[PDB]
Amino acid sequence: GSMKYLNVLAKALYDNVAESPDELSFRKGDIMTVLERDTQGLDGWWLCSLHGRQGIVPGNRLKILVGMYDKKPAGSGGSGSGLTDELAPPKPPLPEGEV
Repeated sequence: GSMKYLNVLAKALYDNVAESPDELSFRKGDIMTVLERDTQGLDGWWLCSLHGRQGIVPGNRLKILVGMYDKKPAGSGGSGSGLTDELAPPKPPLPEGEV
C-alpha cells in the first residue's frame, strides 16, 4: 500500500473517552498508530488507528514514540495501578460538524 500517512507509534499518557464518532477511546499506556496530525484541519487532533479502528485523538494526551533513538525498557513491572489522581489535560475543541 501507498504510504500516504506517517504511520508512527504513539503512547497514551492518559486515557480518553470518545465523545465524537470520529474519536478514539483508549486507556493510558495504549499504543496507537499515528497516521497524521492536525487532520481535517482540526489543530491538535491526531488521526490514529487503534484496534483496527481509525479516529482522531487529542494530541496533548499522546506522546509520539520517536524511534530515531534506541531505548532499553525499565522492566519495573506493569500493573498500571493509578493509586492517586492523574487528571488529564483538556481535549482541544471541535467544529460544528464535518465540512
